[PDB]
Amino acid sequence: STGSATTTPIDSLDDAYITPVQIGTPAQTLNLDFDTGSSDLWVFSSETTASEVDGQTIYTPSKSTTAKLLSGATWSISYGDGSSSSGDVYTDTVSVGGLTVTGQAVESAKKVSSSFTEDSTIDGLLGLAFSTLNTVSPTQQKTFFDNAKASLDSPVFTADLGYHAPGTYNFGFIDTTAYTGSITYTAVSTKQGFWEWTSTGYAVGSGTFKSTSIDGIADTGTTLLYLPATVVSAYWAQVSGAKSSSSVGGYVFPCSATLPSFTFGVGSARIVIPGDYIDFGPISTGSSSCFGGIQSSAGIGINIFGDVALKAAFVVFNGATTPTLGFASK
Repeated sequence: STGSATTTPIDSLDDAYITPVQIGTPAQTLNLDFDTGSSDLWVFSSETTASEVDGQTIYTPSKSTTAKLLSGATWSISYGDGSSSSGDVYTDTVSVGGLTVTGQAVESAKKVSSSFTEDSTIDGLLGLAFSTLNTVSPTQQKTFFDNAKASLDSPVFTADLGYHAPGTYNFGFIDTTAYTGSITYTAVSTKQGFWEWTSTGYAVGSGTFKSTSIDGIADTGTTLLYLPATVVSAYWAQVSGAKSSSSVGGYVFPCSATLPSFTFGVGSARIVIPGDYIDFGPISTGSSSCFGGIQSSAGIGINIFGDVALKAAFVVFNGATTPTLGFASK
């Protein structure tokens, strides 16, 4: 089998991407944030504290003839941005772009933190990291991809995120029309539960390529590109007036600037992020200070190839017995 679904930016900045997902019988369609940096499929629901729902579409298990309470199971997750959610668990039928999994753990939120409430466009998350990170207790549950894998034509999914435009998540096949050149594959460590790999270096604008190993994660659920402070300083030093602002929380730059590109290495191959992809707009409405799309990972503990980087590439998440990642230009 295969599946194919369009993923759409939630706003004019590509702050995140939502993909429609069918849950239950009859189908309830919710718009979920596909997150290769986590491993829980959780949704706003009829059980979510009413004051914490503000415009999201909710899953109502009582209206699904295929929903079953997973007795005794609870979940609770905290994300790198400080947000969190928790609740109980049902199993139900879940379909993405025509690909159906029966018995998928659907984690129903009883509580969500303020940032989820305040974002009316995201109805939940669909985790696509390794199932070892799933938070369901006392019986850990498998991701949608893990449950579907055996049925897929090939044990892969691909992320093709757009810049200020829709893109595509495919399951089970690699669309050879969706990229240019060849796909370069690179090793993955699953030891932290992530799609963790090692970039071979970087360049800023038309500058020379610096060969240096940068370990990080391919994370569709993180907006920006988070890299070591040395790399980030080298980038922003090429933008007149750019500076790191502790009050704003990262590098800002004059909105009048033209940003240089940023290249990252995948083995001997190179992915070029155009400068425009690094512009996240005014820090506050009407400001002439703009927020940068490349930020330091120094306070995180891991480098993160978020949407800023991934949207410049066609990315293969290869879930073969030994997982690997593939990147192609497009």
